[PDB]
Amino acid sequence: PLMVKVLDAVRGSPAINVAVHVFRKGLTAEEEFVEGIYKVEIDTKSYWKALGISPFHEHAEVVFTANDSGPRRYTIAALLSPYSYSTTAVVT
Amino acid sequence: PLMVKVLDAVRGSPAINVAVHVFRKGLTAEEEFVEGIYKVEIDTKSYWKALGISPFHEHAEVVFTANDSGPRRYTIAALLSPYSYSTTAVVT
Amino acid sequence: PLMVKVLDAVRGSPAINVAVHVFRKGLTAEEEFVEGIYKVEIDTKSYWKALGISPFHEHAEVVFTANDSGPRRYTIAALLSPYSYSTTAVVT
Amino acid sequence: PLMVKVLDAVRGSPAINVAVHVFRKGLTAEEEFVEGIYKVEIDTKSYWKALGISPFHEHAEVVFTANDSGPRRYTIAALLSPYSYSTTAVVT
Amino acid sequence: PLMVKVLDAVRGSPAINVAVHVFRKGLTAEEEFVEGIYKVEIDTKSYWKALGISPFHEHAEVVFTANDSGPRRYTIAALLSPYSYSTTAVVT
Repeated sequence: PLMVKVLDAVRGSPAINVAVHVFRKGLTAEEEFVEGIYKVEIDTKSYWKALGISPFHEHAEVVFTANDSGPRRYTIAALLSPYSYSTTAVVT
Repeated sequence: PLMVKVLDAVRGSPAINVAVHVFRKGLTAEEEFVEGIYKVEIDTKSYWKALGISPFHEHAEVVFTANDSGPRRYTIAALLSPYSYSTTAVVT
Repeated sequence: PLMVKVLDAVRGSPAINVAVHVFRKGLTAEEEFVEGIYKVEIDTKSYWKALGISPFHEHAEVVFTANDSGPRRYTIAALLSPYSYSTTAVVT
Repeated sequence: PLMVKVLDAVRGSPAINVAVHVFRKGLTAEEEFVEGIYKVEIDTKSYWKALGISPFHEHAEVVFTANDSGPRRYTIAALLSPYSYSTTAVVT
Repeated sequence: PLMVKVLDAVRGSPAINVAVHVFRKGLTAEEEFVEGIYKVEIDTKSYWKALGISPFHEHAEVVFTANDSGPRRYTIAALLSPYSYSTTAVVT
């Protein structure tokens, strides 16, 4: 007998993030996984990935240049952070 | 007997994010997975992915230039953060 | 006997996001998955993907230029964050 | 016997988002999946995808230029965030 | 015996979004899927997709230019966020 109890009795206004998982039992291959339940990606860059089988096989001339240079601003308050009876403010 | 209880009794106005999962039992291949239940992607860039089988096989001349340079502004409050009896404000 | 209970008894005005999943048992191939139950994509860019079998096979001359440079502004409050008895405001 | 109960008894005006799933048992191929139950896509750009079998096979001259540079403004309050007994305002 | 109960007893004016799914058992091919139950697409752009079998096979000269640069403004309140006993306002 497998028995799981999470947050059986709750009272008084909480702020919660819950994730419960119960289990009982070519270039890239993956099998029966769980990925990115709570994931935050910001300013993620990928350039070349899995081009293919035998690319640029013979006599290839490649010039690769990656320029990542710009005025960018990211302002975040309370990222993945639950709060209660509090105050959050962003002033510019 | 498999028995799961989540948040059996609740009272008093909570703010919740719930995710419950129960289980019982070529270039890219994937099998019977679970992905991105709570996912936030911001400013995500991908340039070249899985072009194909045998690209640019012979005598290929490629000039690759990636410029990512611009005035961009992102302002976020309470990202994936539930709140209760609180105050959230963004002032510019 | 498989038995799942989520939020059996609730009272007092909560704000909830619920996701319950129960289970019992060429370039890209995928099988019997679950994807993007709660997904937020903002400013997502993809340029070249899965062009095909044998592209640019012989004597290909390619000039690739990617310019991503512009005045853009994103303002968001309470992204994927349920709230109760609170205050949310965006002032510009 | 498979038995699932979600939100058995509810009282007092909640604000909820519910998603319940129960299960019992060439370039791109997909099989018996579930995708994008709650998905929000904003400013999503795709340029080249699945052009076909053997494109630009011989003696192809391609000039590719992507300019994404313009004054754009996105203002959102309470994205995928249910609220109750609260206040939401966007003032410009 | 498969038995599913969602929101058995409800009282007191809630605001809900419900999605219940129960199951028991060439370039692109798809099979017996479920897609986009609650999907919001804003400012989505696609340029070239599935052109066909063997396009631009021989001696093709292509100039591709994509300009996305204009004054555009999007203002949204309560996107996919049910509310109750609250106040929502957009003032410009």
